[PDB]
Amino acid sequence: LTAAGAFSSDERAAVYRAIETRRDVRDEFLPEPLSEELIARLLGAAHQAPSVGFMQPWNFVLVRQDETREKVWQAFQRANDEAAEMFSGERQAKYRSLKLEGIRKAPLSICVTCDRTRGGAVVLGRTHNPQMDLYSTVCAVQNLWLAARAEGVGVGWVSIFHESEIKAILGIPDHVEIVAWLCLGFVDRLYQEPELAAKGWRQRLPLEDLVFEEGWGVR
Amino acid sequence: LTAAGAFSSDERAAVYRAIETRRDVRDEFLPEPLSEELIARLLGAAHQAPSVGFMQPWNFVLVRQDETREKVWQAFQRANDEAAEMFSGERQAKYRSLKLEGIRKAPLSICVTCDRTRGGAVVLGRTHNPQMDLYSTVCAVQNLWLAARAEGVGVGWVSIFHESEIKAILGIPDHVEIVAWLCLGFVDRLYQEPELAAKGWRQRLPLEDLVFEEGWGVR
Ligand SMILES: Cc1cc2c(cc1C)N(C[C@H](O)[C@H](O)[C@H](O)COP(=O)(O)O)c1[nH]c(=O)[nH]c(=O)c1N2
Ligand SMILES: Cc1cc2c(cc1C)N(C[C@H](O)[C@H](O)[C@H](O)COP(=O)(O)O)c1[nH]c(=O)[nH]c(=O)c1N2
Repeated sequence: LTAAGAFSSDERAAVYRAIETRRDVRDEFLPEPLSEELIARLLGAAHQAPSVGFMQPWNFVLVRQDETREKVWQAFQRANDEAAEMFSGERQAKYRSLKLEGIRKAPLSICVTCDRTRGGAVVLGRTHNPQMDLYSTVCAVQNLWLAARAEGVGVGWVSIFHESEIKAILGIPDHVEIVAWLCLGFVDRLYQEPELAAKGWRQRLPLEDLVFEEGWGVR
Repeated sequence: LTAAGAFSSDERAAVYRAIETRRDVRDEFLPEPLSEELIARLLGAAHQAPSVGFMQPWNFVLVRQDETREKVWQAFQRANDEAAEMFSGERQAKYRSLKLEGIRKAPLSICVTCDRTRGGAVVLGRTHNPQMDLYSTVCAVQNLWLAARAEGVGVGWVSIFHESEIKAILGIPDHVEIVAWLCLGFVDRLYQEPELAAKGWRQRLPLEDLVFEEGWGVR
């Protein structure tokens, strides 16, 4: 141990800045590839996330080739067609008009998975609450996302697709689970608020009535 | 949109410092209570996390009272011993020596929840996994975890308990689910590396072993 620790005003501002400015990026990806050194720093961030029992259940399968990004994209559509069919009248139109991935456009894609049996037979956290290993994995992702914003790299989480297909296309064991598919690529333009809000799909909720005092539903 | 690019060297360094020094703090929480202005910032960070279909499924229940922390600490006890009994040998006595919560010590606790039904009948980005909603909530948590470090606020995740027992305490309805119970409080010091690694319970896996290329198992 050592060092108390409030950051300086400048450091504090930067952290907040990464937090207040990252976005899910679908259509503004740049073709320029990321250096091996950059990717390492982004995965290095991810790897420094907390994880239940410190089992560090994650794996990152990097995807860089056209054949693969084509099969996955095909896997997206199909899934997205089904999704669309869940909305009627007006909404559907809107849904079917949104951009929900840039699988093809983005140079690098990362498939972050969770090994449901990493470590031993028992473990902390993951005792009566199995989800924790997965939750640990999502933290990994959030970290990547922020470090990415910092690096001027765009990131997009795509979740519209049958896991089995993606697992098959990547040859992932069934004892292993996909937490997230991430599209990555530099970006020079960013929405100043959630795109999904801008395109009028859903607004930002007022935090003030999402916060309770000492007991559920108590303001 | 709006023009955008990488952070400056200085800023970039700040972001990585939060990602690099935050710890699950258990036993070194300080007594002073977080000012209201501070809390709003942390909650603001979490609220600026992404969320499938921009559904924003979270709710935060602030727990500042002793009777509440007492009860929860107890729920923790029950579950933790039960957990303990899943080990044997030095490993059990080992476990039984790890401080795995600061419920009674941290001046503030936050129960981060996930409304499983918010976002209408059928939300965007979901169906090809109904847990993306929970996942989203985690991102909120991780953002809170990171901002807090910059705020010089230690945070620890406590998952060791039977959810229903915690839901009863705070009266959390059925459609909502607990994703995390976070103990917050100012710290005066941090472990330079993960504490479980310091206590020889488990080490940092070598990141190179986890990174694959194009397909599972391929290095
Ligand atoms: C777990 C999870 C999964 C997804 C998302 C998010 C999260 C948290 N998001 C991005 C989502 O739509 C986005 O967070 C909101 O629209 C607001 O984004 P930003 O505030 O700009 O990050 C998303 N976006 C998209 O275009 N296709 C997808 O399949 C998903 N899936
Ligand atoms: C989803 C999830 C859930 C838990 C944790 C983490 C995560 C990601 N951790 C914290 C964990 O023990 C910690 O990550 C490791 O000790 C090392 O990571 P740090 O870098 O120190 O945070 C944790 N710690 C603890 O004392 N009791 C608990 O119930 C849990 N549960």
